[PDB]
Amino acid sequence: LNQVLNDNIRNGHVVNQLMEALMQLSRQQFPTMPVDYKRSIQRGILLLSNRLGQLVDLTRLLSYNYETLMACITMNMQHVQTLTTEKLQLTSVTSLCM
Amino acid sequence: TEAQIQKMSQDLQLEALTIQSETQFLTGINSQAANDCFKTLIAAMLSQR
Amino acid sequence: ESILKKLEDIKPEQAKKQTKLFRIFEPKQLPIYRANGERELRNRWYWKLKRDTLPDGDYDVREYFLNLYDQVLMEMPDYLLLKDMAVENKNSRDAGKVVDSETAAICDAIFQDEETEGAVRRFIAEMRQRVQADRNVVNYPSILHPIDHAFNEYFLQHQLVEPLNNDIIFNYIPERIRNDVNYILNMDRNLPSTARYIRPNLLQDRLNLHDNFESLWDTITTSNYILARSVVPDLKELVSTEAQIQKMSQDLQLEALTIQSETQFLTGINSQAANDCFKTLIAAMLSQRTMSLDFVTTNYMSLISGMWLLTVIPNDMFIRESLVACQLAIINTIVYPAFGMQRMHYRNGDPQTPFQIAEQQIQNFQVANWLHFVNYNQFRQVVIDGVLNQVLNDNIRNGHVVNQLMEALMQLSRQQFPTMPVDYKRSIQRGILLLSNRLGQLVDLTRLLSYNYETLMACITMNMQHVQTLTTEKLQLTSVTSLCMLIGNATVIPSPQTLFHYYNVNVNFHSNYNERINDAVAIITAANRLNLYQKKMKSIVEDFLKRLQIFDVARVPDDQMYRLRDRLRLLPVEIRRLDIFNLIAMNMEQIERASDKIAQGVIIAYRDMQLERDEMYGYVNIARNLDGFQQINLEELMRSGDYAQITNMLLNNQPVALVGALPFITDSSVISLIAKLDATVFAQIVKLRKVDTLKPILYKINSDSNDFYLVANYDWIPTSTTKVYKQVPQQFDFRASMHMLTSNLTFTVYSDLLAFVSADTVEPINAVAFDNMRIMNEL
Repeated sequence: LNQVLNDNIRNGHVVNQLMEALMQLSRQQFPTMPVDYKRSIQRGILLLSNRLGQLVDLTRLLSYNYETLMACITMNMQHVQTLTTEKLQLTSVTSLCM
Repeated sequence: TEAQIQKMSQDLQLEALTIQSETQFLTGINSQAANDCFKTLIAAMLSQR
Repeated sequence: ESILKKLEDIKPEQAKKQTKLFRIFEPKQLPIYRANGERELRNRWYWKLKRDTLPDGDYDVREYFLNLYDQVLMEMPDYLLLKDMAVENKNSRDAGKVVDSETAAICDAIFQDEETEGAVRRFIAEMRQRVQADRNVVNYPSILHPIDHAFNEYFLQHQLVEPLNNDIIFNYIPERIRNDVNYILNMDRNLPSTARYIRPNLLQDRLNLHDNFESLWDTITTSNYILARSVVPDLKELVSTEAQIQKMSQDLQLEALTIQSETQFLTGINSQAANDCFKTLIAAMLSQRTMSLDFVTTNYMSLISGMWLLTVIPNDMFIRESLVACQLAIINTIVYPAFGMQRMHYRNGDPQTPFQIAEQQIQNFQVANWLHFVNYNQFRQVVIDGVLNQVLNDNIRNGHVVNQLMEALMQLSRQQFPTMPVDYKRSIQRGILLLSNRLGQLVDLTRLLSYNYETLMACITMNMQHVQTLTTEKLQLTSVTSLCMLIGNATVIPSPQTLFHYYNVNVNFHSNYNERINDAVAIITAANRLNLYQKKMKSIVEDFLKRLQIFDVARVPDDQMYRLRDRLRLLPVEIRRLDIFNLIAMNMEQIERASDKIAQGVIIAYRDMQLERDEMYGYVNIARNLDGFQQINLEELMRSGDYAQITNMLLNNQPVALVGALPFITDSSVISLIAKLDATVFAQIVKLRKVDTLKPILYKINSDSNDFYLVANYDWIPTSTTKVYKQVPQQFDFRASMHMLTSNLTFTVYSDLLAFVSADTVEPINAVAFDNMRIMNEL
């Protein structure tokens, strides 16, 4: 028994919607927001939305390395919430994306 | 990463109102964050942790 | 200075003239053989390649014709004089000329040849040029291969020359300098009928770098800004600083014991910041680069001169953070204490600026319709001469807008301040006084500022796109007061020598910008078309930005190079680089096939197949087609590498035709054929699973290079097991390889067309604005 995901993550096709949605709000005039802090956050989204072809291929590689290495699993992939937890920092994700 | 922090620090300006202004950028490492996030995401999903 | 050096020294172009002919093939003579392999007593000339560097793999050949494509583009002549290459014909009845030193070397090697027939030598004596002196046309004989002649016929007929006279030099300058009655030109030469030039490429922006290329557009608006500051004229005959501060202190009546907000009015009134504000306001509006604004709110004179700055210049030139903070302090200090209203109580992030929620509260007609003019003041985008210029209001360039201004300031001096002390009323209506004393010198300064903006944008050849800049140049506000208080009398206009020089640095950059785009769209199209799938195109677009000298490539990330790619790929290839490729792609088969040290396939059939006879080899295993056999693509085999279908066919000895470019060896003996040796070289594929080692064997069995050739008197016709896939060379017909080349006899090429025009100007007292009145007509 193994745990797998959709088709749209196995190719990079879902990132074509994350583009549109992030790009959509990169023009939201942001009412009540100060224009100083408004322009800094609308340009920080276009740091990421302008990288479409490199994130479509990144999630295309991440799904393949997960797919290939789970052929060599013998026990079941039983899913349950672990008592302790391995910790992620989102600084490492921004370093992966850019 | 020397030409990547350079584009990021000038595309969003770092004099606006913020208090960090250098504590925003800890993504300068590549073989120690982008490498150690790519290993974290796949090994946590293969082990279901 | 650093970067204006990088912007000034962009040389115009270099006009190439061809000095050779671009040939690929050339004749070689070699032995010929009989029907049975016996040597003849003669020789024969055949077409061979000049140099052979055809690689081994199939993928390595298609990227060799991309090298050949860029080799032709570095040799395309812009013009071509034909009488420069012509050399002697040694054997002519009238001692004629022949177009090449190599074509003359071919004629001198066939004529003194002994095996040459009679009427070939008679045809050599007749090859002679002619001159049509009235039509400026000459013709020379030539000897070229049909592929080589296709490249030379294209270089003759498609070249970039165009006739020049005096009249084209008049129409090279922009129209709005020919219109202006302040400028007078003449010239001294009469150009002949044989004078040519090359017109530059002035197509507009096809990449549209202002949309998403924000860090690239920011570097461009910086370089156009620093160029424009060195063109804006220096101010003359300002009022003396000593004579102005002394008068300005008499109207304030500065006391020594009372501490006042009036001594702040004497800050930053030098003459150096006078022509600083004059250069910044014009160059930021020529390069469309956003200004930024600061002050100290204690200085009330900065707020008075900030009213005039927001009058004359549209408010899309400033960032909102500095505009709204500046114009809030105008309203809470000057306008709102006049009518007894409260403070503004303004929110950061209001959708409306403080002038917009002030025109609906104030009941004075003369103040509020000036507040409405500043609100809805912007440019007008009009395409003037194919170039998107941005024109001001007609009331601004008139200078009439200062009259709408001063009607509002005279109302504020009449208003009593009910909730404020008498000191505060006395202190505000002095800053009105200091400005109202110079009524005539503001109408003049507005008419002078707008004429220098009209004239300098006659020389801009790119679209003035109004996009707000990332980095936003800084502007003082105590330097605006220093411009208003000491502007004086002297009208200054741009000299024609500067005006002719600002135009050429815009053309030399823009024509550089278009030629580089046409360079890279040729290579990126031709690499997706010759099936180069292992090629990474960062280095093509990296060299695109090296040669546009403005940018720094070492701090450009990888995304913008592969995003610039996907936008530059949609552009059509222009007509001159595309027609070269349709000669490369058409004769792509003929050039690869006409070479030795390569073969285009191997046939493995397990029958006894007869050796073909040729005239130049004697006997061969050459097979000219792949008919009745199965094909195995070697390149697709090298890519995946399964080796399952090729191990099957080679163990069960089924007939196979392997397809792909392959190096061979030449073996000339019969005993190496009687011992069935060619079937040996294929067992290495089963042992080691690689096919790059594979090297087939080509037999030639003549009488000469055969060691003995004696066995071939037994009435035996030779027979092999495997063949190759290759074609046989073409003979050299001397008569049919002759062509005649057409060109002009003499012309001359000129560049820098503005070297012939001398231009003076009217004396600056008598300069005339657009409404046929004067600039600065005040006494």
